[PDB]
Amino acid sequence: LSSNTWPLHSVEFLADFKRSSTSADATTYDCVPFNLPRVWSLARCYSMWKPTRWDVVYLPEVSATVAGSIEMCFLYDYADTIPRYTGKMSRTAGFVTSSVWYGAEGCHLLSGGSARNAVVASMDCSRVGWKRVTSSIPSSVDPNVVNTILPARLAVRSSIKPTVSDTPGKLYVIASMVLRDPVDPTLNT
Amino acid sequence: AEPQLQRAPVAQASRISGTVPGPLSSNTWPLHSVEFLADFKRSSTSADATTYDCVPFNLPRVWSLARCYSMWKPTRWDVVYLPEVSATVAGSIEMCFLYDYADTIPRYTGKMSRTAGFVTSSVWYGAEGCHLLSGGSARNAVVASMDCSRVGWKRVTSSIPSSVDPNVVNTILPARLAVRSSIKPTVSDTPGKLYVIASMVLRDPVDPTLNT
Amino acid sequence: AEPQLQRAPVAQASRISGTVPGPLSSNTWPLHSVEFLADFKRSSTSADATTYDCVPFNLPRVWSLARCYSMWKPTRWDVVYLPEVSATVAGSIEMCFLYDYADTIPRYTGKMSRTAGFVTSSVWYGAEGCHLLSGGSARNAVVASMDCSRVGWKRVTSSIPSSVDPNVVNTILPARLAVRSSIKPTVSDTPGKLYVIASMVLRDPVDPTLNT
Amino acid sequence: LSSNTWPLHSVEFLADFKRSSTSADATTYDCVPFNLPRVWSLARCYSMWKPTRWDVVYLPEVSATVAGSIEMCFLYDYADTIPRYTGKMSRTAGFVTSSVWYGAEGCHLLSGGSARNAVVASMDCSRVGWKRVTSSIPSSVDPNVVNTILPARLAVRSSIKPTVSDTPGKLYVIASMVLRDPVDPTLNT
Amino acid sequence: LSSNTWPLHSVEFLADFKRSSTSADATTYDCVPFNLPRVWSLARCYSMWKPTRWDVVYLPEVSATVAGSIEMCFLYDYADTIPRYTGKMSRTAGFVTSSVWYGAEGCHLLSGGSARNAVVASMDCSRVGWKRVTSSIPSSVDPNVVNTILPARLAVRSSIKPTVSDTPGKLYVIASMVLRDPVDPTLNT
Ligand SMILES: [Ca+2]
Ligand SMILES: [Ca+2]
Ligand SMILES: [Ca+2]
Ligand SMILES: [Ca+2]
Ligand SMILES: [Ca+2]
Repeated sequence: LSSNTWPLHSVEFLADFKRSSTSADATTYDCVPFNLPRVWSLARCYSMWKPTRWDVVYLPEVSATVAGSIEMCFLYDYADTIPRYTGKMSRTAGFVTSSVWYGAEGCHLLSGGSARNAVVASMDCSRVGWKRVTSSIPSSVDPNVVNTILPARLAVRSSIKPTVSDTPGKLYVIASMVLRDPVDPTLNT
Repeated sequence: AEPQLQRAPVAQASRISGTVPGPLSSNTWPLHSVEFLADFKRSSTSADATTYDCVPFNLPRVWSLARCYSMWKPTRWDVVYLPEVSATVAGSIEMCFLYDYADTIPRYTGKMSRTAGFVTSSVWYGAEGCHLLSGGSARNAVVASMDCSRVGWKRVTSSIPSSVDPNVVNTILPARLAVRSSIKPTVSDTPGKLYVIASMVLRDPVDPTLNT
Repeated sequence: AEPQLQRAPVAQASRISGTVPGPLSSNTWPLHSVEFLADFKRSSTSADATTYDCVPFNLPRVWSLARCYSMWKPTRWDVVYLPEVSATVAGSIEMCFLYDYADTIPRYTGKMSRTAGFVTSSVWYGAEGCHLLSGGSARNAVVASMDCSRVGWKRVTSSIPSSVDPNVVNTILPARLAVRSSIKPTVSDTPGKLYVIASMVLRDPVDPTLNT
Repeated sequence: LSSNTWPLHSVEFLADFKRSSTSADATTYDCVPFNLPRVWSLARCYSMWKPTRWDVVYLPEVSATVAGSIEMCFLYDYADTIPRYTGKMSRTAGFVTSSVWYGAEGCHLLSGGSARNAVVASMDCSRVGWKRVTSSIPSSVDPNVVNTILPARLAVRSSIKPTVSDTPGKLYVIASMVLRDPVDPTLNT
Repeated sequence: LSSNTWPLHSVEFLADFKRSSTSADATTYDCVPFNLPRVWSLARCYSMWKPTRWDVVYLPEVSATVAGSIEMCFLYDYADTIPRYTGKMSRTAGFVTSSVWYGAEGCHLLSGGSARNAVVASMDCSRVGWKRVTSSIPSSVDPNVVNTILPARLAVRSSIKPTVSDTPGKLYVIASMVLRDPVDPTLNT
């Protein structure tokens, strides 16, 4: 309800699903407001935030004959190593893989929501507490310090290496959060 | 019957939803176990208590399972003292828990007694604690219980950042068990054993090889 | 449940059968309406009757709907005269219908009377015709009915080819309403109003912007 | 009730029904408070107004043998063209026509109200929102700007052209409105 | 509650109450999100806004010996003339006046409630519809065009001309609104 607490449901483009022709490493995305321009514009006006939903849906835009799959999972510890292959991915939390060309049915999740044959990677938000809204990540520090601000990292991996670097789809985030103690957007770091 | 005239699709989505099935694939996994913690070492020169980090990687068997999950939350953690000395042995075992890495390790009985979870016992008392490790009956056991209520979900690590601000260590270390000898024998000895009766909940799987 | 492994087809036919759904998409559409036709203008110099083409585009509201169809067929077309003058006003209104564009417009009572659908009335008679425009009761109304039986399906047009053989005009013009004043006032005036009570059937839709 | 909202029911002479001997165009009257002197005296004391009734009744005062009729309808868009003839009138909203000499029975509408054989032109007020009380109309501007302040225009037309310009009757408005935020009558424009 | 809608309660510094040593005219403040940095940072992420509260509190910070008082009122029509004097201010909506050194007791209004001894000027928000969020105002246009985006203007005046221009206190806005259709903050005009 109220008393220094504003609930928020947003949908925003997160990033392009990029496939490397050389690296087998997954690309990680920090599940924090400053990574979503519009949501950041809102969140930066508050000192604290608490994710309630945070779901990343993959929407493809390539031929149905393209080869490969997209793999997704969430990493809840910054200290944890970024998956360099399918098993590592298949073994971790929120795992989900689907042919790179599949997914369009997920557009219904964006507008409204009837996730059926949607390719989503849901983050474990239950038991995720009030974190401090920051404008950056102290990567140069002990992973434990980072954990303080990073609820989780989305790991996205190309099941295979295309002959040329490419992007067969896009990742959109459907976030739901509550914001708490106001701050001047310009002083929020 | 008639041969079926299969229609060949340009492709066919290959999809898997959720961590691949197996022993540790559930979102969460509760685990209870008895784990040998250490020998109750009695220094003959130092009066300082010995510290033990109450974290999964310090429990060999539990760690095997725990490293497959990224988050854990202690639910029980109880350390039982088992005497292996006669009733002629003088001395006492002192145990308590330190919930802030920045806090100083007690160097004497008074300090130990003023600390949470405090407990003392004739070094030769508590053999009935053997039955605790299996069935139950902590009636006559020497146990040091860690305050687990209010302990939140901690990240599972394979190490402790020791030369770092105690505050960052606290983010991973729910508590430390402090074990002290009420007296200094003429020579270092080992009056008994310390076994941990841990109970925890693991959450959010992760490839073990990535877990650090 | 299990994620469904969708089979991707080389394509997928995109098909629509029949005029896209909406207000005027039916093969045919019947429409009844009251439409102001014109003022009963009484010339003070000419004895010639005034002509009115009984076609949809001459009925603003009806035309809005009618232009969405390519074919129409009149079912009723009745023109009611409404007096707006006192019972001291001399003169009569004469009405009849001309079913051939080539036919000469009557210039006098005798000619008018010899023409189909003929009708005359004291210019101050027929106010009860107001109730016709809504409910009914043509008992005391001055109405000129057009012979609609036997009138076939006519193409809907947005114009009349006037400087063309009357025979080609006839293909689009079911009939003309001829209105005449039995007398010449000392100066042009407007004794009443002419309202049309049309009933027609529209058929075979067409984008309005194409309809001409 | 109250809290910056004063309800008001008034009756005022609107204008003379004028018949042109040359023009067939209708005469339009802006349905706004500043067109009614007494009502204006009241309305100008408020920033906002919202019409609830606005009815214009025609009361005749000519011989029963005079020729012609009075036509009335409302125009809800300033961009809309002023009716130049009976059909245009008969086709629009609130249409009503009656012999120029008929109407006297409408005097009962003025005092009390039993509109039966009354010649009234009612404006569509339902769904008409809070408009700003103004002292004028910006005719020189886009009709859409005008719409902002003009709920509607009453269109009055003479069904015929008398041989001489004349006025066979008068139009009286029976308005009902609510006024809202006070302003100094002298600063209200 | 949902589907393009969430309430927002905020408190922000509006402006310094400046007293002109020469002018008796009232200063005017446009009550729109873009005039409140933080609130703007939030509102700009939405296409439409609707003020639910909007209250401006005067909090003094001068000696109990300063003479003169502050006068406040709201103008709901851009076309309306700005009050030149006390009588004029006193006759317009939301009018409130108070000795320039009084009002400190209204600080708990900023956090919590009890406008019990506050110097607040409340804007009539009931019946204020959805307005498009804008990054500016067309000041050179017909007032009616401006009224489209401007719910109201706060008029602040000094009942006295000090010997030298000075600022006896500050104005703080306590706004409560609902935003509606998402829009990229950078594309909002
Ligand atoms: Ca911050
Ligand atoms: Ca880890
Ligand atoms: Ca045609
Ligand atoms: Ca005004
Ligand atoms: Ca905008």
